[PDB]
Amino acid sequence: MQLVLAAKYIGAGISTIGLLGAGIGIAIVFAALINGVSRNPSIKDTVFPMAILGFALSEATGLFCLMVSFLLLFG
Amino acid sequence: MQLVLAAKYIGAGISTIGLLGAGIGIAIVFAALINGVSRNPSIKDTVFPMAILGFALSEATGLFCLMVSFLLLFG
Amino acid sequence: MQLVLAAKYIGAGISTIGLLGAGIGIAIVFAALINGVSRNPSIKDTVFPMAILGFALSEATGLFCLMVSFLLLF
Amino acid sequence: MQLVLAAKYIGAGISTIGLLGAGIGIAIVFAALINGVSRNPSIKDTVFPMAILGFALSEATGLFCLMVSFLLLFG
Amino acid sequence: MQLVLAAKYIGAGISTIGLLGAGIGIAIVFAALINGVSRNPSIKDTVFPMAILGFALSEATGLFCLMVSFLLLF
Amino acid sequence: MQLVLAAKYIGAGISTIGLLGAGIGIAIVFAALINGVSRNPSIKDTVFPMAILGFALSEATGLFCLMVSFLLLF
Amino acid sequence: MQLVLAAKYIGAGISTIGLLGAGIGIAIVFAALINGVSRNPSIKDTVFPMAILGFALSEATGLFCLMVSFLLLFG
Amino acid sequence: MQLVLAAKYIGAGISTIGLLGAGIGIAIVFAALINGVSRNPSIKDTVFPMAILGFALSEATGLFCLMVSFLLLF
Amino acid sequence: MQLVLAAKYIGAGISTIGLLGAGIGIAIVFAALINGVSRNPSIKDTVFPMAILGFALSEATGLFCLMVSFLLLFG
Amino acid sequence: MQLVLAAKYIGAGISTIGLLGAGIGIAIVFAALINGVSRNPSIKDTVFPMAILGFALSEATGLFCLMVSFLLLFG
Repeated sequence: MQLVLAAKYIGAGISTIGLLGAGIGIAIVFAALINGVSRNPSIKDTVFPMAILGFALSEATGLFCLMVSFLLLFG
Repeated sequence: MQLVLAAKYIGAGISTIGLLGAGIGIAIVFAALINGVSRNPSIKDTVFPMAILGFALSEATGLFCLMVSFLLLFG
Repeated sequence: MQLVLAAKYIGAGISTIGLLGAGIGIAIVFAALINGVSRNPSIKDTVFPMAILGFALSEATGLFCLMVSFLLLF
Repeated sequence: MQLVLAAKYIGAGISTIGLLGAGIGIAIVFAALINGVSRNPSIKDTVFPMAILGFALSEATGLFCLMVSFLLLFG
Repeated sequence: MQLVLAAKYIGAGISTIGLLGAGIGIAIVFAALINGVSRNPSIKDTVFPMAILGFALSEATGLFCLMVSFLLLF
Repeated sequence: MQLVLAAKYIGAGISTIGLLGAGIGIAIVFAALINGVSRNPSIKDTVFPMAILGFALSEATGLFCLMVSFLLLF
Repeated sequence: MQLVLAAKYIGAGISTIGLLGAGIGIAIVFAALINGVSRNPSIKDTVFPMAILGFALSEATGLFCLMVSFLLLFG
Repeated sequence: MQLVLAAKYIGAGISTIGLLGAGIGIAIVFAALINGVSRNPSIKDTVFPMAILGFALSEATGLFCLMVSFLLLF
Repeated sequence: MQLVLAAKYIGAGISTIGLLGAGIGIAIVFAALINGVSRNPSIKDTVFPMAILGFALSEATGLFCLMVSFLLLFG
Repeated sequence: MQLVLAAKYIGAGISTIGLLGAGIGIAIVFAALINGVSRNPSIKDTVFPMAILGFALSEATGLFCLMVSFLLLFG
C-alpha cells in the first residue's frame, strides 16, 4: 500500500499541470472577445456567446485533468 | 506488483499533461472565430462550422492523452 | 507513513506548477482590456465587466491547482 | 520484469506529452483558415484544402507520439 | 525524517516553477500599457489603474506558489 | 539487464516530447501560407513550394527525435 | 543527512527554472518600449518609467526563485 | 556498468527535448518568409537567402542537442 | 558523498534550463528593435541603447541560472 | 564512481534542454529581419547587422547550456 499510495499522491500533483492550458486558453478567448467588441461594439451580442462556448470547451480539458487528479486522490 | 501499480498511477498523472494543448488550441480556434466575426459579421455562418471542426480536431489530441490515462488507471 | 508523507509534499509542490497558466492568463485578459480601451475609450464600461469575468474564470483553474495542493498538504 | 514493466507504463505516460504540439498546431491552422476567410471570403475554396493538409501533417506528429505510447503499453 | 525532509526541499524548489507565469504575465500587462499609451497618450490615466490591478492579480498567482514553497521550507 | 531495458523504455518515451515542436512548427508554416494567400491570392504558386520546404524542415527535427526513440526501442 | 543534502542541491537546481519567466518578461517590456517609441517618438519620456516599473516587477519574480535557490544551497 | 549505461540511455532521450526549439524556430523563419513575400512579392530574392541562414542557424541548436544525444548513445 | 555528488551534477544540469528564457528574451528585444527601425529609421539612435539595456537585463536572469549551475559544479 | 558517472550523463542530457530558447530565439530575430526588410527594403543594410548581433547574443545563452553539458560529459 505505502509505495502505491505515494504514487497516487505524486500522480495527483502531476495531473493538475495540464490545467495551465485552460488557464491560458480561457484568457485567450476573453482577450479576443474584448478586442472584437472594442473594434466593433455592435458585434457584442453575436460574439459573447461564442466566448462562453469557447471558454467552456477550453475549461473542459482542464476538468478532465482535475478528474484524474480526484480519482488518484480519493478513488 | 507494488512497483508496477505505482508506475501505472504516476503514468496516468503524466498522460494528462498533454491536455494543455487542447486547452490552448480550442481557445485559439474560438479567438480566431471571435476576431473573424467582429471584422466581418457577414462571414459568421461560413466560419462557425470551421470553428466547430477546428475545436473537435484539437480536442481529439487531448482525448488521446486521456485514453492512455484511463488505460493506465483501469486497463 | 514517511514515504506517503514525502509523496504528499512532492505532489503539493508539483500541483502549483499549473498556476503559471493563471499567471499568463490573467495578464492576457488585462492586456486586451488595456489595448481595447486605448483604441476605443468609450467602450470601457462595456469591456471592463468582461475583463473581470475573464480574469475570474482564468484564476479559477489556478485555484483548482491550489485546492489539490492543499488537499495534499493536509 | 517488474521494473521493466513499470518503466513501460511510465514511458507510455511520458509519450503522450508531445501530443500538445498537435493540439496547439491544429488550432493554429484552423485559426489562420478562419481569419483568412473573414478577410477575403472569396479565397475560401483555395485555403480550405491547405488547412486540411496543415492539420493532417500537424496531427501526424501527435500520432507518432501515440504510436510510441501504444508500443510501450502493449509491446 | 530524512525522506520527509528530502521531499520538503525538492517540493519547495518545484513550487517556484509556477512563478514563471507571473514573470511573463506582469510583463504582458506592462507591454499592453506601453503600446496603448503610445497609440493614445490621452488614455494614460484611465489604463494605468487597470495595469496596476492586472499586475497585482497576475502576481498573486506567483505568490500562492511562493506560499506553498515557504510552507514546505518552514 | 532489467535496469538497462527500463531506461531504454523511459528514454524512448522521453524522446517523443521534442515532436511537439514539429506539431506547432508545421502549423505555423501552414498558417503563414493561409494568411498570405488570403491577403494576396496571386502569390499562391510562389509561396506554396516555400511552405512545403518549411514544413519538411520543421518535420525533420521531429523525425530526429523519433529516430532516437526508435534506436532506444529496437 | 546525505539524502537531505542531496535533495537540497536537486531543489536548488529546480528553483532556477522559474527565472525563465523573468528572462522572457523583461524582454516583452523592452520590446513594447522600443515599439511604442518607434510609433510615437514624443511619448518616450512617458513610457520609459513604465518600462522600468514593468521590468523591476517582472524581475522580482525571478528573484523570488533565486532566493529559494540560495536558501536550498546555503541553508 | 549497467547503471552508467541506463543513464546514457535516459540522458540520450532527454537531450532530444531541445530539438522542439528548432521545430518551432525553423517554422517561424519560414512563416515570416511566406508573409514577407505575400506582402511584397518583389522582395523574394532578397529575403529567401535570409530565410536559409535563419533556418540553418536555428537548426544548428537542435543539431547540438542531437550531438549530445549521439555522444551519449555511443 | 556518492549520492550528494550525483545530486550536484543532476542539479547543475537542471539549472541551465532557465537559460531558455534569456534565449527567447534577447531575441524578443532584437526583434522589436528590427521592427522598430524598419517602421521608422529615424528612431534608430534612440531605440538602440534601449535594446542594449533590454538584452542585458534579460541576459542577467540567465546568468543567475548559470551562477547556481557553477556553484553546484565547483562550489 | 558508478552512481556519479550516471548522474553526470543524465545531467548532460538535461542541460541541452535550454538550447530550445536559442532555437526559437534565433528564429524570432530572423523573422523580424525578414518582416522588416519586406516592409521597407531600403532599411536592410541597417537592420541586418542588428539581426547578426541579436542571433549571436541569443545563441550565446544556448552555448552556456552546451558548455555545462560538455563539462559534465568530459570533465
